[PDB]
Amino acid sequence: PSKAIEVRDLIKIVESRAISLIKNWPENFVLRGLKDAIDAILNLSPFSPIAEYLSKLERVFHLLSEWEKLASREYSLANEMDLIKKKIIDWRKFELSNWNNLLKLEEYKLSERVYPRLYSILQFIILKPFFFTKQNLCESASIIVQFITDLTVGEFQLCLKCLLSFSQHAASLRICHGIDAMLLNIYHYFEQFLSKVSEAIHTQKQSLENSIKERILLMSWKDTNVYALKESAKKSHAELFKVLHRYREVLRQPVSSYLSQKHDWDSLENNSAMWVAKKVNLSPSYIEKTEIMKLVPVRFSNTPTTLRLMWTLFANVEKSTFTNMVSNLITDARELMKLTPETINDDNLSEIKHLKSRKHLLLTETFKTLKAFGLQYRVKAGIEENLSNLRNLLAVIPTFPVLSIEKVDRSLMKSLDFIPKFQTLAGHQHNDLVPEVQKGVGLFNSMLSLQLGERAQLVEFTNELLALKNVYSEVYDHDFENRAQAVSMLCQIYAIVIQKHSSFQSIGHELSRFADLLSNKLFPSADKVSSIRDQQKGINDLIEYCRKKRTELPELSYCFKHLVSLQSLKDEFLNLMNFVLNLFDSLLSSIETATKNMRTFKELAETSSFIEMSSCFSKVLRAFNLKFQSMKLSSLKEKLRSSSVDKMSCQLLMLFLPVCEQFINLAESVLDYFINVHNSNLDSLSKISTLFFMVANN
Repeated sequence: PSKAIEVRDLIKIVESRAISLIKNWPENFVLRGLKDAIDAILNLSPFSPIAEYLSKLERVFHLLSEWEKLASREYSLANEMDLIKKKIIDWRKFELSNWNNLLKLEEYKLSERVYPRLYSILQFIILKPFFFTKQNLCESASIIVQFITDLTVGEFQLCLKCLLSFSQHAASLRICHGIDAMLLNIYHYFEQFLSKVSEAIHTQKQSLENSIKERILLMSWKDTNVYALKESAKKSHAELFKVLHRYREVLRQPVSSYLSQKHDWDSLENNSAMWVAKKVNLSPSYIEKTEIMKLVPVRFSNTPTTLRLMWTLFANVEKSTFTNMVSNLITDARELMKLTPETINDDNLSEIKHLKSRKHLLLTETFKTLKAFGLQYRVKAGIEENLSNLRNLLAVIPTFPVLSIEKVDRSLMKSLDFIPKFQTLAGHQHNDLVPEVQKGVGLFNSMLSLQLGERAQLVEFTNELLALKNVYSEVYDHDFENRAQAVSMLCQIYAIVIQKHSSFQSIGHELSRFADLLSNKLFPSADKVSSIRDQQKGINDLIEYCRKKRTELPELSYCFKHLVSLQSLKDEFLNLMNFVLNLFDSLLSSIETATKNMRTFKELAETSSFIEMSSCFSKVLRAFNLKFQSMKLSSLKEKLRSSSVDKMSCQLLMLFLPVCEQFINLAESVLDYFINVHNSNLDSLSKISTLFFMVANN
């Protein structure tokens, strides 16, 4: 790449030798021609066009072949023509090496033309928000219009990634409220099944790889024909142009053409225990062995039985069933599809009669029991919002802040991908034995409405659990390390200036070793307090050593640097115990709400037709952790401005964080059980809906 300057330098040296040889010899043929050829070389500073300097070197090679083989048998050396021939042979080798992979050029040209359109589109869409809910549905329709409008595979993955990237880049922008959740649902449903388009692009790239291996294996070792390698060159250029048209046709299979799918069949961490009671080693030393931190009875008084009870709260929370019924229904639907798998006349004698009887009975019973037992009929005002208004419906998927939740998100993405076609499959139940397919679109909209209500309830429960997690995880020089980090940047700059010498940098490098402590001056975010005091002692010792550095070395700009661096070197106890009892009461309210509603959705789940189990599940999603967090933030604002009585303060504060952690651990056991049941129910509902749509088709 940059060796073209060296090639021009060798051309200049050889042309200097030849001009010295021909400067006094009169032939009127070699001198001015070779001088003009080298000046055409010397003016040439083109790089990216590899054939530009190669064509300049080719004209110079023609003039030098003239100047060498024509005259000046005593003066011209003619070996430089062979050296330039070897150079052009290496240039052809580099051209063939560039011909080993060349799709990236027009691929980057296409991606450059693509992402600027998406850039201007999101620029309009966000300068709307830069310089509401109806506007959100309007932007949802506009986003669907753009997703249909920018139909370009390859840049389609770049487009879903750009949706995620714009949502991330605008996620810190406070000019919107729920657009992050909207773009989350948008990129999620956008990433429903795009791996099919990815494999299609992979197959197109593999076919183009075979065609290019053909077009480049046809580029063979010429290794001759200096005046006539242009035949093989033009052959490769024509093969490149034809394969460029061929790859344009191969990529011309659209993503709107690839916007289809199919549905034939589908398939679908109960309790986690983890005690952090020993995770402190001082509060565990207290568990291994103070009046101030143990002064009065707060009526809990028994930690070991409570840890066994938290283990039992992890254990007995195993008590999905709708997912079990939907899985049984999917197995029976596969059996009914295999029930008419026999021949034409032989099956329709007796057995396909019973098979079609079971099929039409499953269709009519699906309609009647969908009207009866949950996802009820005789309601279609929400199918206008959900089955219809699908842009505004995908906007209306209220996403949570974000494993099993991610599995449920992918399941909802592919399920909404199917439900858009299934709502579009309204009007085909006459073969299923007419308007019952539109009724099934409405019942799927109702079941998805129940699912989205449970999803917003999961968002609420996840917000309560994240507040509890921040409370349990809320456990001197905080933000005093800002000047430390600035000095660390200055220390890295000083190490770079030590590298910028042109004999003494090793002391700077040792000072860069001192900058390791400056690296330690960004590090930690008991004996860590001693580590912080040691970092401050090293800071003082280095401020001395910076004076020692710029004193011993001249280091004048560094002396001004160290000058600016050394410049920039710069009662409520029993009330809290009653507040601890009241925060235990508010946490007991949280736990009693979650646990009672979970027992109602667990043991008495049978007294439901997809409703009362779901009602107790949303009631457990209405766990009163925000009241727990209310009393906890009350005691937190209490202890925050409060004075430090070390006979009560630090280890018991760490333990109150860890008692909240153990409560959150049993909560996360029950929550992972519920999230597993919810993800399983959503996925088995999607699989049963795929089987029901297959029964509706046949």
